[PDB]
Amino acid sequence: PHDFIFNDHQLSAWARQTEQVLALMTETVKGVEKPFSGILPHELAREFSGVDLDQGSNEAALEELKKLYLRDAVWFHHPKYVAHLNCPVVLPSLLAEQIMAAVNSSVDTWDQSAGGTLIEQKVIDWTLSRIGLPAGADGIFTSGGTQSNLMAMLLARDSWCAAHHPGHLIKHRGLPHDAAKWRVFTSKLSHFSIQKSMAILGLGYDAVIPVDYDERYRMDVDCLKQEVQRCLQQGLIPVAVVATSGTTDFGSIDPLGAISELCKHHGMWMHVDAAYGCGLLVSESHRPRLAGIEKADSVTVDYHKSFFQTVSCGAFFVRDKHHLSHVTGTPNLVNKSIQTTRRFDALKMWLTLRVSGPMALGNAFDDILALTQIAHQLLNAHPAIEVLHVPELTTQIFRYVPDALTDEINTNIRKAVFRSGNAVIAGTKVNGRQYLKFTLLNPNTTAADIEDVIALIVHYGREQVRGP
Amino acid sequence: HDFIFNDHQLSAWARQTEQVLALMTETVKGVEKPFSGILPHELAREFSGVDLDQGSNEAALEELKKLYLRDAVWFHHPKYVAHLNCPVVLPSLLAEQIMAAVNSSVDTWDQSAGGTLIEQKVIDWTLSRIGLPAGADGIFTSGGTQSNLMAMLLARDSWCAAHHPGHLIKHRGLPHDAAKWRVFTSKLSHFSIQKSMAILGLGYDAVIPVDYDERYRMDVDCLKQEVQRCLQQGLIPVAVVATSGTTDFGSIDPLGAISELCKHHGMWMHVDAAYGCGLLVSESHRPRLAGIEKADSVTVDYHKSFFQTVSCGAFFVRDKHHLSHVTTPNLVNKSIQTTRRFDALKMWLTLRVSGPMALGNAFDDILALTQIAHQLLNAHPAIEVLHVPELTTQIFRYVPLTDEINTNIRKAVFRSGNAVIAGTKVNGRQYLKFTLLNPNTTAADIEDVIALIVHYGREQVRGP
Ligand SMILES: *Cc1c(COP(=O)(O)O)cnc(C)c1O
Repeated sequence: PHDFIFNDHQLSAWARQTEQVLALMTETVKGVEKPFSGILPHELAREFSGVDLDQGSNEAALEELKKLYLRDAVWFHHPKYVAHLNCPVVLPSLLAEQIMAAVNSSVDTWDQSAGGTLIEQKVIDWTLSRIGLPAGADGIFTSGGTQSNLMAMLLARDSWCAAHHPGHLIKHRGLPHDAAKWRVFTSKLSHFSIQKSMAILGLGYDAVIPVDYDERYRMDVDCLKQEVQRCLQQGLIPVAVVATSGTTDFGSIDPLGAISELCKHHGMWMHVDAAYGCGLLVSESHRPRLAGIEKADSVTVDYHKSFFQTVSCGAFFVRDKHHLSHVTGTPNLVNKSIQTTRRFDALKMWLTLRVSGPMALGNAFDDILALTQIAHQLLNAHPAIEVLHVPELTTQIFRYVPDALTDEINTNIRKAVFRSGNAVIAGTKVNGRQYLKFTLLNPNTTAADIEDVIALIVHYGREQVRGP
Repeated sequence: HDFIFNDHQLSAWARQTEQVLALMTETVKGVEKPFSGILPHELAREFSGVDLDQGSNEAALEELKKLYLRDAVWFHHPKYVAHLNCPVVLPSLLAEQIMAAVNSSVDTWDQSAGGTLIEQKVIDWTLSRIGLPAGADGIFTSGGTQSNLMAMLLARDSWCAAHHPGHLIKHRGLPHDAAKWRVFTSKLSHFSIQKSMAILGLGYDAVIPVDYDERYRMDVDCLKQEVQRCLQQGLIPVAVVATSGTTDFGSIDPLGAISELCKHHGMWMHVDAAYGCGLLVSESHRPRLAGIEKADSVTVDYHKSFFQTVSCGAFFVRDKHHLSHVTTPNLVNKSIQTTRRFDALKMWLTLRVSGPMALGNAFDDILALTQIAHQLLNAHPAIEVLHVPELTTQIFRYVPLTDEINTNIRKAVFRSGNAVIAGTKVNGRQYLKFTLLNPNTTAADIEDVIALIVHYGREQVRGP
């Protein structure tokens, strides 16, 4: 009778298994004293080596899971996880995943989702209301930021080809003769998905012209102007600009308004990469810091970085829904997607808004913005810490200065902090120099928590200088 | 900040988890048919009564009853017999509950730790089942579509690196001769192939459809003749996509003989096994996938034939160095995604908890049940059947304009909600479709769905 299948017969076996994991996760989460254990990949691989997947009930697998996974997990909920763009998650997100695991709707078509199809559209339309895109706009949920950025360069590429080579559609015929000339402009601090996407699209990293940044690490529009004009004097064709409203390392917001004027003047597609920055769409006071986003031709948004939603939760938005035609009364969302089978990720944003306010999200995001201002204060205050910027969002790039030696010393500080497990820090190269990075996404993290991690950073730094 | 999942909110997590278990038990118990029949414009009339700017679980879940659960398509229900939406196994739900709490992103060791290694464990195992050689590797993806984009990306980029020494498309974009490159697939191949080639900048034109057999397997003598015709136009054969389980017919292209042709031309062989991967765990049916081991890449969907929740898919290559085009155990060096969830836990827990043998037992039953559904379809004088089931699907139509009658049967059935059936188009004619992914569908269910099909059809002709 195939006892393993979710159905009416198995509802009691489902709820008891769910009861066991709550007991196991409750004990696990209560005994988390620190964000990581320090274990090294080779140390952990030792315990994987004699496991043989061609071979115990839930209780036995979960006992083994305890050791292989939970023991050394990176705990993003812990206040001292201040590394990459991994947010703590909110309860209505887990509420949604639990339901989603039972129904397993596929939201590519109405006939595999029903109300899931309409719910996604609601979340999308609500998002578009916050961005301020005009009437005929639309969007779609994707795997995340990377696939949204692919869809953005795909549409820029294909829409340009349709307006400049009369009914020569890339979809059918591939790339026209003059594609090798097309150029996309992005900040040197843009996410690498842009370049990866142009590889995939058959134009290569060479189609991307990196544009210098400001002294506040924002893309310099004077330098963009210069790049577009140098490009026009080589016979090359400017096609698009990627503006990043929250760079991954600096949290810096490119000047949206200025970029959008340059774009229109040269007929270019404006894509706003908001994967991190989209958190400001829910801030009572900070929302104005994204002004100029309403002008974009497309927008990428990650709810799984800045809206405390589990992975995957992210979406891609267009100003004009007709451009989505390059990717394709029954509502079938597959017509706007580059995936086929797709999970009901929108339930997460749907149940979050329904249960928790939208203002509950903004309150959190605001608290993390104010906390980062405090960390910038504490970092700058320190004579041994060199800070590069005042936080435009939730991230702070800094280093310990007691060149190729200062690089060694900071890369060893991060490795030590990691091995100690007592906090998780991230790293970045800025102009070929190793910096350390703090990204703040937990609004329960306090002043005292940041103080602790700073002391750890300077302990291990002084340890590199002084040796113990 | 009360709503953040952490140590202080664990009791609230547990209380809400119990709420959903109560709500879902009630709901699934009262599911008496696979769908309600509601139209989109109908359910929409309720949805606009919701303002997303305007506050607890209990109220949210009460609302969710009418807007989502009420009219959901229930794939567990034995009279769901439409597309490839499998019931789901309990260890898959086990994995999801944990995944939600921990939320690792398995693109990097520093955002998942053991998540990274567990994934590499499930990839190695699937690899052993496929039988690719030593330096093979793979990666979880969002699904078959992305997996097939990966296939065609690698066939494209590897071809160029090998023929245009030190011209990597990664950097320079498409080389001079690329508008000549051609990929060959069956006419019953999945549309993700053409879509990938559009993305890749080569276009639907770069795909050459190949005629199929009397059993809807691609015909290697027609493949030969397409390659040879392509050569004679001076275009460049680069890849073949074999489908070890076509979406519509469940037919398996002849892997053995396609591989011999590819190797003779130095083409890339992709096996799209999104559906036909289920055979990897079957005691006795595995040999029908023989030849897969000769592939340069493979697509597998755990969310189609392994009873895993969406998303659960993977991409496999014979030679790992080809994953260099897409570029501490960091799995992102082999992906075209960045942030990516721990879908591999579903497969890990399923294998740990249930037998790999308990997956094959279920798939074997569904394959048996499809042979009976074909007998019952063939027996009916009003039903025309096209094929003996190579897998789990059966394409057929009601033959008492005939295209119009069958298209209206599928719709009438969906509107009754007593069953859910699919449909498809072969040689410009409209056919209906059964696909059987539920071990608990009985003969009597299949007999019930045919009578519904015949009743609505007779209503088209007669009018009553
Ligand atoms: C469904 C399917 C695909 C696409 O996979 P998704 O998981 O839906 O993206 C590819 N190939 C075949 C044979 C399929 O049946």
